[PDB]
Amino acid sequence: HMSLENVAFNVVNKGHFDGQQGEVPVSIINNTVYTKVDGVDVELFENKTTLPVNVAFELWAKRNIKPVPEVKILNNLGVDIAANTVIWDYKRDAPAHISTIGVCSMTDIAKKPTETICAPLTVFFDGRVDGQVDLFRNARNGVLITEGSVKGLQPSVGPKQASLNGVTLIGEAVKTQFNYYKKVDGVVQQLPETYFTQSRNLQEFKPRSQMEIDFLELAMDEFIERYKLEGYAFEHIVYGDFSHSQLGGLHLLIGLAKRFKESPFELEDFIPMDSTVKNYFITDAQTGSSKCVCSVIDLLLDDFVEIIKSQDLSVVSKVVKVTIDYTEISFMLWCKDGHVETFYPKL
Amino acid sequence: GHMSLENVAFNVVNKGHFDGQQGEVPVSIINNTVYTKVDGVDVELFENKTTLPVNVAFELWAKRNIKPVPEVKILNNLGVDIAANTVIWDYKRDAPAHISTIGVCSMTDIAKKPTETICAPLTVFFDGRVDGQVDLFRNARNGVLITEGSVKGLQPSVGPKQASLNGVTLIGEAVKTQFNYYKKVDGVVQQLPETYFTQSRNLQEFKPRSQMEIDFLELAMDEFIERYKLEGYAFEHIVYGDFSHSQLGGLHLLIGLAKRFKESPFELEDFIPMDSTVKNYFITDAQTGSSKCVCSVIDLLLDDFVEIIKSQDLSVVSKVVKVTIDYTEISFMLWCKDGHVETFYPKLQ
Amino acid sequence: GHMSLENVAFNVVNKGHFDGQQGEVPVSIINNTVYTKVDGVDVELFENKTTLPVNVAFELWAKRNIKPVPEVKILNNLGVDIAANTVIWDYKRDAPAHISTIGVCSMTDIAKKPTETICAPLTVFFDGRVDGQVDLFRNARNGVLITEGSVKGLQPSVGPKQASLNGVTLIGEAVKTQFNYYKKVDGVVQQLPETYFTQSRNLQEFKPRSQMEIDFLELAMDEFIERYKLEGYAFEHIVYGDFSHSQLGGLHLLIGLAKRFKESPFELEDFIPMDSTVKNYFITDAQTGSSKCVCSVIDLLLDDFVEIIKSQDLSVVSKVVKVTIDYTEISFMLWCKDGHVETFYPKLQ
Amino acid sequence: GHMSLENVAFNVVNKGHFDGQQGEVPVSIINNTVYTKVDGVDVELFENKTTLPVNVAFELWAKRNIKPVPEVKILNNLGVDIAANTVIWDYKRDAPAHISTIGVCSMTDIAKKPTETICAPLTVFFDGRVDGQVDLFRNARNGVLITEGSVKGLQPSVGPKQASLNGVTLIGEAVKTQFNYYKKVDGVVQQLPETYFTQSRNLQEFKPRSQMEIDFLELAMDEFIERYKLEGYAFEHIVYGDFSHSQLGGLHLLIGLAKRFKESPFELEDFIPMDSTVKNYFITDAQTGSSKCVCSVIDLLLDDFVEIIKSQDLSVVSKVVKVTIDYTEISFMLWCKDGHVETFYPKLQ
Amino acid sequence: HMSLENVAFNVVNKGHFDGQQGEVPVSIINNTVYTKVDGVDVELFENKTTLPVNVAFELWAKRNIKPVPEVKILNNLGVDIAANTVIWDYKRDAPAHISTIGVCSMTDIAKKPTETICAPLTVFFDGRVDGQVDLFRNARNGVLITEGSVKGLQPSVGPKQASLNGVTLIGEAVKTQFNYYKKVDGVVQQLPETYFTQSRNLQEFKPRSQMEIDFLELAMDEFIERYKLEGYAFEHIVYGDFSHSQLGGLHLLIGLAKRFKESPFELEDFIPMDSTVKNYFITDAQTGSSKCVCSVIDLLLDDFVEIIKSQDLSVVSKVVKVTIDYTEISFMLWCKDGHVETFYPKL
Repeated sequence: HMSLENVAFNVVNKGHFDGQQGEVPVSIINNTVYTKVDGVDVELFENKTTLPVNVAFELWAKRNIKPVPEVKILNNLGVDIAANTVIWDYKRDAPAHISTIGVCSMTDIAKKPTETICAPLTVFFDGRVDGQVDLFRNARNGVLITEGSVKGLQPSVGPKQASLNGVTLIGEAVKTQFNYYKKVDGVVQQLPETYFTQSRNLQEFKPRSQMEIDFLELAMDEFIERYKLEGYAFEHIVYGDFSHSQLGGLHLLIGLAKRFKESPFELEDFIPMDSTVKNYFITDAQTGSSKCVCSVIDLLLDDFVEIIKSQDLSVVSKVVKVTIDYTEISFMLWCKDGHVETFYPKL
Repeated sequence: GHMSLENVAFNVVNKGHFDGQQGEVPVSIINNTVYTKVDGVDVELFENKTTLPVNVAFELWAKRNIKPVPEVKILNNLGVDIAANTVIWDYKRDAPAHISTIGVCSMTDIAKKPTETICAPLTVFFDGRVDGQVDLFRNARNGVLITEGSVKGLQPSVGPKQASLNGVTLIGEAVKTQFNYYKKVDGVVQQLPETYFTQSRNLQEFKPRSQMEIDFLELAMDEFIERYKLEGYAFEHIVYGDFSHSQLGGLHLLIGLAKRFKESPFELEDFIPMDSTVKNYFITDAQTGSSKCVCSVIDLLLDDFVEIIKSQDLSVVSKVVKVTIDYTEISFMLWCKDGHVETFYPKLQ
Repeated sequence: GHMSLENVAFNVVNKGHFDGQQGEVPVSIINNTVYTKVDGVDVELFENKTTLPVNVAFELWAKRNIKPVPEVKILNNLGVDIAANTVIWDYKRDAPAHISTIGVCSMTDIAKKPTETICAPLTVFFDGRVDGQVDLFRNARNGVLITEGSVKGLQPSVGPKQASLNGVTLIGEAVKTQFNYYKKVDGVVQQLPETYFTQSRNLQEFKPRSQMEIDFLELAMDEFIERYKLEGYAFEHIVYGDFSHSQLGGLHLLIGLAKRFKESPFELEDFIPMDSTVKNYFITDAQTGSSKCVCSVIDLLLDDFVEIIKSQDLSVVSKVVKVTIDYTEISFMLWCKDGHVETFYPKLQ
Repeated sequence: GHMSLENVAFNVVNKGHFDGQQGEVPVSIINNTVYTKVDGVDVELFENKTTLPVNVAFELWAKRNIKPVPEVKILNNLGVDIAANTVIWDYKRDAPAHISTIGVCSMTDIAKKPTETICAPLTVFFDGRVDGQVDLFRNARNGVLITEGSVKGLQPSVGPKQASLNGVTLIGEAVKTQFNYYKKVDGVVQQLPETYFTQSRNLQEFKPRSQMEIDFLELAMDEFIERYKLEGYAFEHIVYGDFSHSQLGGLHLLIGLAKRFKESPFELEDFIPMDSTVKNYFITDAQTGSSKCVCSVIDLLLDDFVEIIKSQDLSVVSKVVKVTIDYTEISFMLWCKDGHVETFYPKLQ
Repeated sequence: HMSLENVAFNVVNKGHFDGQQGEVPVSIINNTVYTKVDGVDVELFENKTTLPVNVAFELWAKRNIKPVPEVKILNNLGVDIAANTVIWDYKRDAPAHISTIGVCSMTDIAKKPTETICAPLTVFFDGRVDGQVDLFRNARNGVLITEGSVKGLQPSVGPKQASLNGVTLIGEAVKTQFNYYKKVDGVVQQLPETYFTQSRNLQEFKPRSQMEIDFLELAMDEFIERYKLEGYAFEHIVYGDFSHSQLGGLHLLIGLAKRFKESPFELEDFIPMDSTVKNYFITDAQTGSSKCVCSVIDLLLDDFVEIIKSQDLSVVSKVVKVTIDYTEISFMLWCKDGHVETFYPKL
């Protein structure tokens, strides 16, 4: 009893698919799903995916409405597919994964994750659901999240924030802090010690330390003196250089915020997807200094200080690696006669 | 009572039409086309050519009437607005005959039963072969009924010998395709008039139905005219046609086209593709290059055309002649000269 | 290694398919259609009927296999999931036989070589005519192989005489279309069973391949039955067909349709358009008006149908008879009465 | 001067094309299709296959030239860029021959009259049958003219016997389809060369136009060659064709295809669907299975092919032979061996 | 080596077409271009033009990323086509010109602007690029911009502002002030003395003189007295009249701004394109006074005073012409018994 009209009925009553019986009339016209509420057609869903309109409509309706790891985390961890649920990517307005397991006839490749076709794929098990922890144990390749300890297994503490229906938040009414585990070809693997990005937005930026509360509030020369940040080129890397045609540095999201409140600018996101590191096409509207590819990361300023202060400045050029969001990121460090010249994510 | 897209498809894949059987199969909508997955591969089931949503039309098509039914031109002539508890599929247009329904499909329905108030001013088509439809006609304000026999209390009007069975026009033997017709208007039953019927035939597969037609096709021009004493009626112009000048002369009878088509083929464009008593074509003869943009063509049994043309007054020079055909008046234009006929064609709409 | 849309088009415009030649031409994508500009004017190259992106399908079509290849029904029967370093184009559906590829197209590929791990659980089709594919079969877990001759160490199973060459089904003379077949499952080679093959013929251009068929077409009903002593087997019902009632009786053999089609044409709707051993049609006879919604039709050589029907037990009243055809078991339903056969048809899926 | 979508439709529904009559009818645009409402029901009028907006193309189609006009290949060969106060509809592509217009349609027009400055560098097609167009040619920088007779002061070049009348290629009797041609370049009138013309015929309805062709079709191979003393010229290879190997040998003359098509049918794919002097097809013979991806085919009167082949020098082993056909040079490739001809085909573009 | 996949590759790496070699896989589905970044389809471009999806996609990618004259300026000057570049119209999301020269096979009408087909067309040459100045000299019809003097030619100073990737700005890091030149049928032409519009937006309006800083900050009666603006009907023309159903006047963009900060309203731009003079369908949400066609111009208030104070008020009705953005604009002046009644752009 899985039909288009049944999906719609649920959506119109429960706001998502909740397995309730009933039907309502539906009109499919050019990538849009309508229904008839009191004699008039009403838009329910507009397909932006690369899937058929009615397939996507179903998948959207069956999405996971609980806190779940951000898609960038899942990708970094190399997740190919999810197990008995749908992770909706709100940045792209589409599924995170194009194939499913026990969700939708059209997209499914298997009913249960124990089937043989799943072996070479990295499956995401949600430990909050009953008997999923067991399934991980039996699987060849996989990833697990839990809210507490699982006996026999060494945990790796995940990031404080997570996604709840497209909103990134640090919960109090709900737990958004997960333990992570991973397996590869049968063997459990020790995940590395890592930094996490803070997943913040330019229009609603918030500080999370004293050092950041300072950065925003104080002058340039005033900030650098206190924290003894001479020679590290925070003027170039963080604040940015708007004097020439080519925009200099500006690789930290906190630097953009500070600039945005004083003088607004244009940002084009020419690869719209969730990454640890984002490239933007920026054009400053006060001066007219622009840059086509501006690699931007959002670390807590405290962490950026820690990273930059632990490097040796003797050499002229060096590829510096740093584990962030469970992946190695390569920076490029140029120095000159003791001091730092520039330090950015290598493209 | 659970009606879904997947259920319609299931029926279609198993019974070849909607037969009210339970079950489901997976379905993909892309553009104006409906697919289903039969052993791992997507298979085209339906391509929407209507002006309705793809999934609405798909349902309506599936629920079509698969029995003999009057040809759409007959229904239109009789002024039918809507059908009662069924779908009449127009195969010439690849779409429903009527955009609204009664007790068939949620999206298109205006009413459950034809006794509802919204139906009163509409001319409803009742099928008397289905149980208790005859009663419904009796209670209706405006309507049309067909039956296979007598209905006590009512005067019948014998319909045409042919009908449609899944888009095929045929005179049945396994099945009865000859109907009695009845009509009501504002509560009063109406006497339908005495009428001629068109023969609903095609150019590629034309068949004669009388001795006179078997002759026409088989014999020469001068040989046909002498026998049946058809001098002065201008069959050379009206039927055989005149391909000597740039403008194609006459050729208004479908039997005339057939005869020409066997000897030398030509191009016909049907620039208004619909079912009607009189058809206009854009014709271009490929032997000579004589053409005509609007060529009004009717298909009457040749015997009937003789009857019509021989019952007219030839003294006057021009008059508008009316003739009841397929239950509607058709206006012809008759020119004569010094006793004989000059030309006789359907007057352009 | 530089694969682009414009490069595909260039090849298509010059070689008629993708032949790995370098060069480019300008291309316009509008709706589901690919145009190119040949001397100032846009020219249609391809119209997408698949469920894939227009430019993905366009590429895949261009890279299709232009040699004789097994008919898709054979591949499906044998449970083939994917092809190895080529594209098998399904001309009945106007789309690929398989949605995923190996070493053909970036968008659809799941793997470069069939030895990759993701391929293990899938049944791969290797073409033995290409170099070193025979070896790859030997190393594979699940697979199917075709050859033109012997492979040392392996027991062959002779395939059917006909095959597909760019959508045309033919028994070759310039080229060999008869293949040896081999199959493996979970590492173990498997003995394919003794089987009948369908003849893959069309209604408009039917050809006989035995004396018995040359007779069937040419002779009368009572004249055919007496000679071959075919009384009691109900060839009148099963093959010739019964058009006396509303429901069309029998007519389950493609040779029976042909014979009827020459004498009086009819309508056939193929409401599940795909390649399969058994086809269901929605048929409407245009002479009588006898119809049937689901008419299961198979095309066996008449000689084989006699063989099958004559080897059954007639004492019982009803049983499910199985027969291996195109490498798959097909279930028929056999009713008998007081010695003779009543009816014998493919049991509806 | 009031030009609207509804007005175009009105004309189309009444006159079958745009005839400048006033009036309107209601219109529905859905996808790439134009509907109108004739007695309560929507009716398809036009399906857009061009690269232009649906309503722009709809107008342009309606305003097409319905008289005999040169075939598009002739116009292209002569290097015509644009037409003057009319629309030449290309029926092979289902679209205009030229994307821009002069004094026809607001959206596509670049100029009102051909004397405007923007037209100077473009080669304009003037129709001399329309009043005062002959004068316009005289004043133009670059152009082409057709007439039915003499224009005083100018040297004529006799065109081909056939032309297009609403997509039908024919040699007229009701109408004159033989034109005189003239051409100008940068102000100077130019002498067109002596040329052969292709016969523009189809495979399904091929007709002979000489005694030599009537013979070719009717007689055996060895019987035809002996009479006309055609030994050593390799008509076995070039015309009849060689179906013994996998690669199809020769078959470059359209009369050769016809002869083969009557005896055993085959598949032809026209992978570049356009009007041109030389056509490339993807052919697959269904009797043997001999195929060829790119088969260059021309349709000359057999008499002319004999003339061309008999006027060449046979001493050398290989040379590029040029021949003026449809007002353009076509390059053939001639191989010979020890006196006789080996092969002779159009050199691949 | 110009292909769809190559265009995409550049876009994914350089943020625009920069002539770098390489390829990435691409999916075309309904007026949208996707690419596959780490196993998932990502929207790159959505076609809003009247051109084929893949043609427009290429043209967009090859756009000019330097300061260029605003499209209204180009149109006023009668420019038909650009020379070896693409001017992207950000207001319409489409090319300014439908044909090109030496940019894209599908749209090109010629390789070089010296070809004969170009003669009757008004070509835009960019003097900053090498040897374009020469090409202007040889051309029949054209327009040139430079940053300095060209020997032999009389300059006409252009407006202070210009477009940089859709942002209108007065530059400091970059020069947005151009000299203009024009030719017609071989003869060089003297461009007239003109006013320029200020190209400002309602949500981010900024004053550029003392007189404007006053207007915004002060009361109505307070502003009129100081600058001696009695009898000129600034109450009607600038501030606006919201007392009746029909909205009275309000033809200056500075008047809208002042109203918008106090009480917001609806503006429908029923002809969305760049013009010197804009028509809006306005509905004031405080009173309900509306108007279907409200002709609005943005002049520096100082210039509007200058224009209005130089007219003779004796007559009752007069068509007043004023050269703005290199074009004549017709105003309608009604007077009564000495004073002005109304003064608006004539429709």
